[PDB]
Amino acid sequence: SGFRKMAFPSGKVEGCMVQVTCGTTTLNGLWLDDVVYCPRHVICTSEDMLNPNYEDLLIRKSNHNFLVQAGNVQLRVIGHSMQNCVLKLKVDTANPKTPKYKFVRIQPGQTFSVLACYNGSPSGVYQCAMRPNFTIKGSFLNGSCGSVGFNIDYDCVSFCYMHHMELPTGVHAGTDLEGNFYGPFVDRQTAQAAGTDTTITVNVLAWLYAAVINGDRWFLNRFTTTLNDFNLVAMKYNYEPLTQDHVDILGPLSAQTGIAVLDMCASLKELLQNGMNGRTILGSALLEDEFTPFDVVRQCSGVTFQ
Amino acid sequence: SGFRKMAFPSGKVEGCMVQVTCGTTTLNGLWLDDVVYCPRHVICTSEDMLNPNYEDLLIRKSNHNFLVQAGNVQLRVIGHSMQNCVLKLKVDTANPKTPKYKFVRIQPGQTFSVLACYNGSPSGVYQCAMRPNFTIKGSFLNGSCGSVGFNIDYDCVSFCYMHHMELPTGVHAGTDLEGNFYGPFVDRQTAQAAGTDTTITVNVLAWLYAAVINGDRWFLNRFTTTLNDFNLVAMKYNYEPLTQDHVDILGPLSAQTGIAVLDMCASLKELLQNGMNGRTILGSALLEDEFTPFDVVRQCSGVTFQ
Ligand SMILES: *[C@](O)(C(=O)NC1CC1)[C@H](CCC)NC(=O)[C@@H]1[C@H]2CCC[C@H]2CN1C(=O)[C@@H](NC(=O)[C@@H](NC(=O)c1cnccn1)C1CCCCC1)C(C)(C)C
Ligand SMILES: *[C@](O)(C(=O)NC1CC1)[C@H](CCC)NC(=O)[C@@H]1[C@H]2CCC[C@H]2CN1C(=O)[C@@H](NC(=O)[C@@H](NC(=O)c1cnccn1)C1CCCCC1)C(C)(C)C
Repeated sequence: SGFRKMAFPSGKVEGCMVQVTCGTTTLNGLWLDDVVYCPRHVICTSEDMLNPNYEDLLIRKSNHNFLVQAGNVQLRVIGHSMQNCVLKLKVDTANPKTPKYKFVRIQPGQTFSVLACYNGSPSGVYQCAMRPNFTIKGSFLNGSCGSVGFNIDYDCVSFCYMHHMELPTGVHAGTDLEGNFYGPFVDRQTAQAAGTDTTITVNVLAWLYAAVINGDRWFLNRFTTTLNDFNLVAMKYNYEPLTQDHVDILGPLSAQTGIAVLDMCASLKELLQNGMNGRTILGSALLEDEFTPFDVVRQCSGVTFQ
Repeated sequence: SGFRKMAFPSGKVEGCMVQVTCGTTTLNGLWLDDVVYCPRHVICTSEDMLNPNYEDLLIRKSNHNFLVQAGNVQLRVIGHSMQNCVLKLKVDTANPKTPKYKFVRIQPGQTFSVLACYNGSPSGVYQCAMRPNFTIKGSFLNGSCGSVGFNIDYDCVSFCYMHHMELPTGVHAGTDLEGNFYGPFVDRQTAQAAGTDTTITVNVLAWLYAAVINGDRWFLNRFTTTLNDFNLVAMKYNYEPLTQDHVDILGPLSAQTGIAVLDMCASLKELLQNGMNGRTILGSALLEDEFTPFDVVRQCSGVTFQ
């Protein structure tokens, strides 16, 4: 028993991190097969950042403007192309440590592990959620660009995030691995607002089920509610509205605990309107929204990976 | 910027996990050089657990009673000895993936990463603290015994914890890698109480410094206090007393922020006596005590590892 913010084991990813330098800018790249992926603003000087023309800037670069290092091994760049906001550097050595991988674009509310890196070396791993406004509340310093987020399905690594920038609010934005930003952001140094952030309701419910599985049950009540009536109270408190798809995805946790999804919603309704009144749930005095239903199943049933 | 519960990258440890079976009991082992380490109660049947005589039980076991698997490779046990509460199985193949490692015994309040495993395969990684009463608030299911906790210093892995058991309160107990339990516990199925748990004061202060570094500063005040006066208020709230050694260890964070340790104590004093009053610190409505001063420096300065 117990419940922790658990990351995926990071071994398969650690062997793919490289250091990429262009000019005076050093950041991290992702090295899979004979391609190194990295944020395209590696080619920019500080003065280009206000209004970059990346096509023109890339045309002025030659293959030997890029230094790519895998620890001690110096990779040689054979080609370079741009896909949306990511740069693809073709290299002369394929990565022997290339895992079975795919590139996926996640949806708001889903979670992933971040391997934070500096100079191509790993600093740490942590779990986060893609917020509804397409930012992430990460932990990143100067030099972390090109660090990646990922999930693991048995022996497959799904890459879903590459880090590009920090907003003045302290939150973080980046792209998928085809180079498309999550959210409305562009890689220029201009003021760009993120939407209103909302609380991920299906995840709060998942975490309440985790609490029941762990014996923390004081908040359960006799009442019941309809999906529409719940959503009316939720939207007042800046919670995402719950859909029938969400109810279905919570099915497995409902089955294991014997508590109907709409009964759990009736408990959440009371928590929102009355507060927690000095009690805690799973050691927290706030409602937690960064575990998916699948996270809870995985951690409460001990799924493993190759 | 940002602040997360960050674990160490787990790659170097993943390649050391094996599956150990004896009788109908399968759990995890740690495979370093030609030795596999595992909890000695692998040799017990359910009926032995009430009052085991481990010396006599081990004498009745032969080398071929132990099945050790590294994925597909079947290791052959050449010898077996007991060191306190850990079993050492000598094997015929040395581990090529053996990192540079040492065995250390940590002190209460220090933190480490846990690689939770089932059947020799990794499930997840998370950060925790050794509590003052020598338990840990982990996340472990049946089958997790033999999972290990560790820190990383550049290229060295320091192993500090092997998981053995769960207490009825939902918290966890285990040994160092020389087989000695943390805390007063013995590996028998009898009622055994853990001491009173207290809050790790030096870690709360470290986390308040992390909050200042991240711009969360509302709780700072003009007041000041002496170490003795602080400790009088702390002990009333079940906080560990703060020592001069703790003040020294906070030195680096004091230097970087320009806030004297005793001034931060004066802020903590007010938080304890007046509460937080609906505000949060680093997104928490509780005072967090599972980051050491070194954790904060590492995460706020981006230390990396080989
Ligand atoms: C990353 O490339 C890295 O690790 N580089 C290694 C050190 C050399 C680096 C991470 C720094 C924390 N990322 C960046 O440098 C990005 C690139 C991509 C987009 C433009 C530049 C700058 N940058 C940032 O992350 C900056 N953030 C901003 O500039 C915000 N700007 C404003 O909020 C703003 C801008 N102008 C006027 C008023 N306000 C972002 C920019 C993009 C849209 C959201 C807001 C810094 C300041 C470096 C964090
Ligand atoms: C671990 O060996 C494993 O993963 N084995 C693979 C599945 C086959 C296993 C982890 C189970 C969650 N650990 C144990 O089985 C240990 C061993 C070591 C000590 C004795 C047995 C049982 N055990 C436990 O973790 C149990 N916990 C207890 O028995 C507590 N007992 C009581 O609180 C108690 C006992 N008698 C009367 C009244 N109360 C512990 C025992 C040790 C001291 C602290 C309290 C279970 C029930 C399996 C969690």
